[PDB]
Amino acid sequence: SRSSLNDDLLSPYQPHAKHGPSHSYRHVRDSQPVIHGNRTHEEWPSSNSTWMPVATTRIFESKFPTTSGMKTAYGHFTYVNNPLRTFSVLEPGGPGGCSKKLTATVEETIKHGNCFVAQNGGYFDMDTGNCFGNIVSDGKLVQSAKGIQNAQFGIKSDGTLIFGYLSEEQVLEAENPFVQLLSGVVWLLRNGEVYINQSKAAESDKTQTTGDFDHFINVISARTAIGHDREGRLIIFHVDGQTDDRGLNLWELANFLKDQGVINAINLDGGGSATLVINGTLANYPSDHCHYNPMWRCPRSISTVVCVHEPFCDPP
Amino acid sequence: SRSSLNDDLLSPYQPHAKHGPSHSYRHVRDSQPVIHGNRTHEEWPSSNSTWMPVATTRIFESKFPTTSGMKTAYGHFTYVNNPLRTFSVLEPGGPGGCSKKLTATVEETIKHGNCFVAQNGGYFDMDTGNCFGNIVSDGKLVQSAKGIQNAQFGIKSDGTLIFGYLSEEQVLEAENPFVQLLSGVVWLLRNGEVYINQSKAAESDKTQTTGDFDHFINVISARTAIGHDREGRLIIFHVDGQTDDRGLNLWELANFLKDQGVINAINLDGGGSATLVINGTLANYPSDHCHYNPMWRCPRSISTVVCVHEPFCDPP
Ligand SMILES: *[C@@H]1O[C@H](CO[C@@H]2O[C@@H](C)[C@@H](O)[C@@H](O)[C@@H]2O)[C@@H](O[C@@H]2O[C@H](CO)[C@@H](O)[C@H](O)[C@H]2NC(C)=O)[C@H](O)[C@H]1NC(C)=O
Ligand SMILES: *[C@@H]1O[C@H](CO[C@@H]2O[C@@H](C)[C@@H](O)[C@@H](O)[C@@H]2O)[C@@H](O[C@@H]2O[C@H](CO)[C@@H](O)[C@H](O)[C@H]2NC(C)=O)[C@H](O)[C@H]1NC(C)=O
Ligand SMILES: *[C@@H]1O[C@H](CO)[C@@H](O[C@@H]2O[C@H](CO)[C@@H](O)[C@H](O)[C@H]2NC(C)=O)[C@H](O)[C@H]1NC(C)=O
Ligand SMILES: *[C@@H]1O[C@H](CO)[C@@H](O[C@@H]2O[C@H](CO)[C@@H](O)[C@H](O)[C@H]2NC(C)=O)[C@H](O)[C@H]1NC(C)=O
Ligand SMILES: *[C@@H]1O[C@H](CO)[C@@H](O)[C@H](O)[C@H]1NC(C)=O
Ligand SMILES: *[C@@H]1O[C@H](CO)[C@@H](O)[C@H](O)[C@H]1NC(C)=O
Ligand SMILES: [K+]
Ligand SMILES: [K+]
Ligand SMILES: [K+]
Ligand SMILES: [K+]
Ligand SMILES: [K+]
Ligand SMILES: [K+]
Ligand SMILES: [K+]
Ligand SMILES: [K+]
Ligand SMILES: [K+]
Ligand SMILES: [K+]
Ligand SMILES: [K+]
Ligand SMILES: [K+]
Ligand SMILES: [K+]
Ligand SMILES: [K+]
Ligand SMILES: [K+]
Ligand SMILES: [K+]
Ligand SMILES: [K+]
Ligand SMILES: [K+]
Ligand SMILES: [K+]
Ligand SMILES: [K+]
Ligand SMILES: [K+]
Ligand SMILES: [K+]
Repeated sequence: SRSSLNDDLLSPYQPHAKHGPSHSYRHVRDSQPVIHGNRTHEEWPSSNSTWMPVATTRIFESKFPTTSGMKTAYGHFTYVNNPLRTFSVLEPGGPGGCSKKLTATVEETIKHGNCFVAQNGGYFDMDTGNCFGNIVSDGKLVQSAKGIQNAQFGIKSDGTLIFGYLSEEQVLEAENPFVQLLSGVVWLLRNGEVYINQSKAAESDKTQTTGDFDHFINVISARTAIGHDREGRLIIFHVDGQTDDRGLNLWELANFLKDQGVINAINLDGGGSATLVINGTLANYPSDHCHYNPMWRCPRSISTVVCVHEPFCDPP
Repeated sequence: SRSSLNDDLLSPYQPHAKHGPSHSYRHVRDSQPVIHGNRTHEEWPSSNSTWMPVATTRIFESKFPTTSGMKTAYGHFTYVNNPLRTFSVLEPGGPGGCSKKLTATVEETIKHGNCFVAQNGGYFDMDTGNCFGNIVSDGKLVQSAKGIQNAQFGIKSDGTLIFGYLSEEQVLEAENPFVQLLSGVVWLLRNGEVYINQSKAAESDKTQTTGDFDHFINVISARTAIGHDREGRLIIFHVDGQTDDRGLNLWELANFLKDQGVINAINLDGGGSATLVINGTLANYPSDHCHYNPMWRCPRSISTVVCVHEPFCDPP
């Protein structure tokens, strides 16, 4: 059930199946900056504010300097209050989706879920539909990365925001467990600092050529990100573009989020996967072309989804 | 109740109050190309197809040639079937709005109207909120231009699409009367041909300097347009931008619609007024900045609205 032609492909690794670095979690800890010691992640309390509304979306059309003048980037910031109760990680098509290797547009996945805001989530194998990385959907472990080291984001049972690199046992921890968790590629910001260089060492093997991953970081394209600010509010970011023509690169994206006050953030699936569905209707410009017409752009059939909804078992 | 700062102002005439040319309808007929004789308008039957859905929206991110390389324009085409029964022209805030000189975002105006698709409509005085040009809202004459000559679009009682320059009596005709009618500025396409040069002669006085109006045509900015194709389907177009930075000019916009098969079309309010609300949620990038923050973009409080809705007194 392809909806788009998947022609704006921004792939970090080649081939698509060999996703993530093969080196050990030990090596991530060993090769990260000494200032961090043996902490491969960062924690922050999620906001408990019950103010209305849950999510506030803000539009931007901002200029960025290039060697050939300036460039404009269209996108949105979404600020989420009470992410413990309002933020969820959904499988494609509904519960049990990743095990069937389903791909579905964000519109299709949240069909009945009543998601105020929703964007595409983590990475996936384009040919097979296989989900990539750790996935915890509303308290239930969907799958595990078996120790593969990419940037992670999750919410704990007590409402603690987790960003960074997690070992397998940290993911499968039974005490204060993850209630929401997904995996991206590249740790954008760590404790208010740009963390691109450090992500190269952590999420790409030294045996391989520093070519395919560097292109993933330096090329401009559509991007999505998820982070947080001082107030414990979730940041669900997306910037429209077209790989090697429009958008931002992870260096620009990192500084953009940092300038706006994001402490920690990770890069989620970008390119033609970038999708923003506000209150049921698509609200951004996807970069894939439609299955049916060669000049009309369509959203992509993606994997997991990040959804913001009403609190659960609380106001009513 | 300003929602935006009205800082992306694309004004055709100066001052805003002296809207439209002062010359006579006689002069429009006299100074138009002889090939058209004494016909100052064009007619086309509206489609009677009851196929589902009523409106189909299509995204584009298209390149346009500039002297300094290429430029990209984000926007939407909306194709409307059965416009006689599904297309309406709404006053700001609801019936009786233009007489009170109300301005309201498209979201606010269609609050309960259940409009599948909706865009900003005609022009208005920014300082006073006064509506400009002829306005017929669901069969009821709201106001008249008193013979002021700008590009017009309307639907007749029998379903005939009217595009072009109308004299006052043509507007107030009691036999086969207008059921929907609004006024823009600049006739983009006339019978499948670019009609910009001809609009200069018709919609700007020769006494005035050819400076303020030429800038309105040659500057690039956000634009909205309404036209039709061979099949009698309505075209509701919009292209995001920022005056003198992003978007298209009426020359580019005319050829863009012509290349896509639009026979007749007129230019409606552009700049920061450009707004597209799909199924209740804003689906484009407005160019005005928000009243509350200096870097977030907000939609504008505009005047009339073009709404696409379900057929009236027909399926149920
Ligand atoms: C992670 O490291 C901390 C800090 O200790 C580091 O290691 C030392 C060699 C020294 O160089 C410090 O400056 C480093 O920052 C460990 O903290 C402790 O480990 C020792 C174990 O003998 C214990 O005496 C302390 O109480 C520990 N403190 C805490 C808070 O745990 C920590 O054990 C290391 N964690 C893991 C999982 O290895
Ligand atoms: C609008 O013009 C048409 C066409 O006539 C034009 O005028 C002539 C002088 C000649 O140069 C034609 O080639 C032009 O195109 C008018 O058509 C007619 O008018 C005369 C009136 O004496 C009549 O004999 C014809 O039957 C008319 N035909 C039609 C279809 O009306 C027409 O009257 C003009 N309309 C208006 C409102 O002035
Ligand atoms: C999605 O639609 C809902 C409508 O149910 C919006 O809800 C409200 O927003 C207004 C103003 O923004 C508030 O006054 C209400 O209190 C909100 N209601 C609820 C239940 O939250 C909601 O804002 C929309 N979401 C987005 C992102 O636009
Ligand atoms: C606005 O939302 C409505 C939901 O009620 C959409 O309705 C349908 O679209 C699907 C597929 O596009 C069709 O299978 C249905 O028959 C449509 N239903 C109706 C009542 O028209 C509608 O398409 C949406 N409009 C836009 C512009 O996105
Ligand atoms: C950091 O990244 C820059 C890219 O601008 C590179 O030139 C530099 O060598 C990197 N430094 C380290 C220590 O990785
Ligand atoms: C038509 O418009 C062009 C603008 O490119 C102008 O140069 C030309 O003089 C115009 N011709 C007429 C007859 O108005
Ligand atoms: K599928
Ligand atoms: K593309
Ligand atoms: K270290
Ligand atoms: K560091
Ligand atoms: K909101
Ligand atoms: K906003
Ligand atoms: K991908
Ligand atoms: K491993
Ligand atoms: K390589
Ligand atoms: K930097
Ligand atoms: K802040
Ligand atoms: K107002
Ligand atoms: K502006
Ligand atoms: K003539
Ligand atoms: K002509
Ligand atoms: K549709
Ligand atoms: K589409
Ligand atoms: K205006
Ligand atoms: K007059
Ligand atoms: K002038
Ligand atoms: K031309
Ligand atoms: K056609």
